Amino acid sequence: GSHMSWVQLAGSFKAAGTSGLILKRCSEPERYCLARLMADALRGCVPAFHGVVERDGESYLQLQDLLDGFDGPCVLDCKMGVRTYLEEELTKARERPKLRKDMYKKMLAVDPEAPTEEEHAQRAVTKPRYMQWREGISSSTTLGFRIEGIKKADGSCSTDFKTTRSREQVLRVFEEFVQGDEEVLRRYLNRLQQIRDTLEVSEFFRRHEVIGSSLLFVHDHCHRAGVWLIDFGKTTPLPDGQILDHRRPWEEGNREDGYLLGLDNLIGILASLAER
Ligand SMILES: Nc1ncnc2c1ncn2[C@@H]1O[C@H](COP(=O)(O)OP(=O)(O)OP(=O)(O)O)[C@@H](O)[C@H]1O
Ligand SMILES: O=P(O)(O)O[C@@H]1[C@H](O)[C@@H](O)[C@@H](OP(=O)(O)O)[C@H](OP(=O)(O)O)[C@H]1O
Ligand SMILES: [Mn+2]
Repeated sequence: GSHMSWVQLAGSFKAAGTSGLILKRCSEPERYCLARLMADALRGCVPAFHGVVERDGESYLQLQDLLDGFDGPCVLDCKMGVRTYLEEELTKARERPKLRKDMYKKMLAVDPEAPTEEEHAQRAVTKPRYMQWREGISSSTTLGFRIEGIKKADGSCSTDFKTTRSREQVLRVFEEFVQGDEEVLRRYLNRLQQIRDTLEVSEFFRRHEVIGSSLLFVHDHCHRAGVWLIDFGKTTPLPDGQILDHRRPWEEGNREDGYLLGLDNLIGILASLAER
């Protein structure tokens, strides 16, 4: 039905006036991206963007609610890329680090030996360091994506995936998510194949570094299934008509995100699951 229904039953999102719409807090990178995307090959692969509206003296993107077509939708959010932070974050952590004490606590929680003697003494870490560690204990570094969360229309949710890393561990999460619905799985794979084809010819995609974006998988008990790209908050245009291949390894300076390495691996896992 609607994402705000799930928010209620379960805060960067707000109920929209119009049926089948949702409001997301406006950010300049994301607004720029969605405007370009409505004119791009990737138009059909992203939520419809209708413009910006003011609500309580605040800027919101008016988006298609992707859950609107579904009867009690199941949702899985997959963070795409081998890298999950911008290169400019490495620069700022070198010249002027913002010691994040929150990121220290989670890291200790998951691995006590993970922080350095100095990080322990600071009780704090830089964002890039926290983000790189998260990439290595999840599937991000090796497969180029990670499962972030599953939501169900009752209000039910799990984000308990920070150590889901192996190909088989990831397959077992998708196995449990689709619950033996062969039609949903087939529809997911058909949609991902058609998304890969669109990305490989997209003018937007070859000209932009896509960091921190997700693939949202949505299905219901009527076997309806959809996948969309979301979250263009960290998607930045390359300078002077430079382009990325989105498969080759990331080395500081080359701005590569491994986005299609992730999608290739994600398609392979779903095709493997379909043959079980
Ligand atoms: N257009 C949409 N329609 C329906 N649900 C959506 C839509 N966009 C986002 N969502 C829901 O909101 C969640 C968060 O989306 P998104 O990543 O864009 O926001 P964010 O505030 O940047 O979050 P994060 O910091 O986790 O990346 C999605 O995983 C999904 O459950
Ligand atoms: O999921 P987590 O392990 O909790 O980490 C969070 C997650 O990677 C994203 O939500 C990041 O936002 P993004 O950099 O805009 O994508 C958060 O970044 P901050 O807003 O905290 O700086 C980070 O905290
Ligand atoms: Mn985000």
